[PDB]
Formats: sequence, C-alpha cells, structure tokens
Amino acid sequence: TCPFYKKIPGTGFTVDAFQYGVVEGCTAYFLTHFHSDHYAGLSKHFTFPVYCSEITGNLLKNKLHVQEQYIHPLPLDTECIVNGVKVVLLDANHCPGAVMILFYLPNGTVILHTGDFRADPSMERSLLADQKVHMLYLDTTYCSPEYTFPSQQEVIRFAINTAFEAVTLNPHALVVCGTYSIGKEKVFLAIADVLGSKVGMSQEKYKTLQCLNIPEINSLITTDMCSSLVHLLPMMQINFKGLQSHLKKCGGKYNQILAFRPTGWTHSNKFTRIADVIPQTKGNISIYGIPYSEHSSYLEMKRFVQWLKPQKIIPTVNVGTWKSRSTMEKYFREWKLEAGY
Ligand code: NI
Repeated sequence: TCPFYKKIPGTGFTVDAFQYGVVEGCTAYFLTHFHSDHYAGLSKHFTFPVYCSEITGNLLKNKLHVQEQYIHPLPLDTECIVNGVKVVLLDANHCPGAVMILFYLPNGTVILHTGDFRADPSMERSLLADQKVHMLYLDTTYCSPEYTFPSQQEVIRFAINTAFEAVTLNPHALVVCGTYSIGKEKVFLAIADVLGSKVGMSQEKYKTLQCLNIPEINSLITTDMCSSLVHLLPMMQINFKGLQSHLKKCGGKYNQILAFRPTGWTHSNKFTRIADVIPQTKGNISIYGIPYSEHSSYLEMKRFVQWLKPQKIIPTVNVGTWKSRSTMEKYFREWKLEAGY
C-alpha cells in the first residue's frame, strides 16, 4: 500500500508510486526520473497514464517496453493541464530527464515535489520566482551538516587533469569508469574528450545513452571497444579482481589501468580535500573514488528552502527511522527561525 508522502491531496495524482499495484483513486501516475527505486513496479503490462519528461518517456518505451499509448511526455517550463489541474515540470539538476513538479490545486494551494534534485541558485530564477508554495515534498538525502562535497565542476577538473597526466606519461594506460544507473555521464564524457577518444561500452549501456538527447552523442560513444581508450564497466567490476580480468581481455594493447568510481558522499569527505585525493593501488591498477553528487549538499538544500519559504515540508528520503525524522524536523525549525518565515 501506497504511503501518504507519495499522494498529492485534492487530486487523482501520485508521484513515483508504481510498486503498490492499482492505487485507489489514482487517475495519473507521475514519474520524476528513471532510477529503479522510483520506477519500481513499471513494465510493458502497465495500463494507466504515466506523465514524465521526454527523456524519461524514451527510457520507459525502449528499456522497460511500456506501450506508447500510456506514455505522456510533457515539455519543461510550460503550463500544462492534466485531468483538469495545472502542472509545470522543472529541471531537477539530478540525472538526465529528472524533473520537479509544481501542482496548482483547484482550492488555491500550490505544491512543489522536488523528486530527486541538486539544489542550485539558478532555480531562484525559474518559474518558482513568481509565486508562493504551501507544501514542499523535499529530497532530504543529505539533510545533515556533516554532508559536504565539492561542486561538480571541481570534481570534473580533478578527473580530467588526473586522466590526462597518467595517459601522457604512459600512452599504454587504459582508463575505466564505473556506472550502474543513468546520471553522472559528464565523468566519462569529459575524460574521453581530453584524451581524444570515444567512450566504449556494452550494447545495453549504449542503448540507454541513445535515449538521453545528448547533443552530438554519435560523435562521443561507441560499442567498438578496440577503437576506444576510455571503457565503461558495471560498478561491481570496479575492484582489483574485475579490473585484472578486464585487462586480460584487451589483447596486450595496455599495460596499466586507471579507474574511477563515482560515489555520492563518503566519510573520507570529512577529512580530505578534492585536491588531496589519492587512489588505492595494487601493481599496475589504481582506483580513485570521486565524490560526484547529483543530490543537494546540506548547505545547498538549506539555501533553497530558506529562499522558497514553504509553509510546510514533507521529507521524501530518510523517512523510516524516528531518529532521522526528528533530526530533519529540528533543522527545518532552525532554518525557519533564522530566516524569519
Ligand atoms: Ni535518483
């Protein structure tokens, strides 16, 4: 059964609620983004209207085989009427195709559902500038001050400068990048661009990337692994054993691997600056964990919410423990007392 924080009151709508069977009263199911915890339950046998971005709809059609007649893509930044209710989709600064949803309820209440997001000051000049929000359904993934990490731009600068130095020193080094979902594509694209290479990958991953509307993508990626010196592998294979096994398959073209594991936050962010990050090394293999986040830091979250000044906040992440819920409620009250709303 569908929990309360996935229902939009005063509507027939749900958000990210496909794992509960037929939800009573639901006339339109919104999907914020194509990550498995959020699409859990969708398949080719789904027969209710799904509302989403264009990119999410391409993934639903080609990867999950949802039939076309049930996929309803909406443009961004555009007032649309769905089942009698005005909605707008906004870019969430998460993975490709990820949106926030503004719902203008028939009684005058305005609700923002962030989906998953990485808050940014650019959002203060979207269609949110124009009006009041009564209820915020908030991605609280990193809602605690210990969760710190660098800008995506600093992380990419580190990755490009590390990969270019290593391969210039040794032209026979291979670079490998891990992946297990969409998102974080700039990691492997930026490294392959500085190296003058296409990115090589499985047919399954190529198919996924071909759904993302990335400009000039045919110029950037390939399934011909032999032609490429930046390879994508499943995240599970990014370890000394899996990398060794991969290097064997490359027919003596290479004599070294440099690998990247994009993570979210890890406790080494408590101690180590991005500049000072070092790899784990075994023989001719080195593995870097890089803190590339597609969720708000504590400070980015707090800025967003203090600017928006919502009347009520409903967390959508970390909702399962009393300790998490009490921690988040304390920070919401601090923020409100500090800013005066
Ligand atoms: Ni997500």
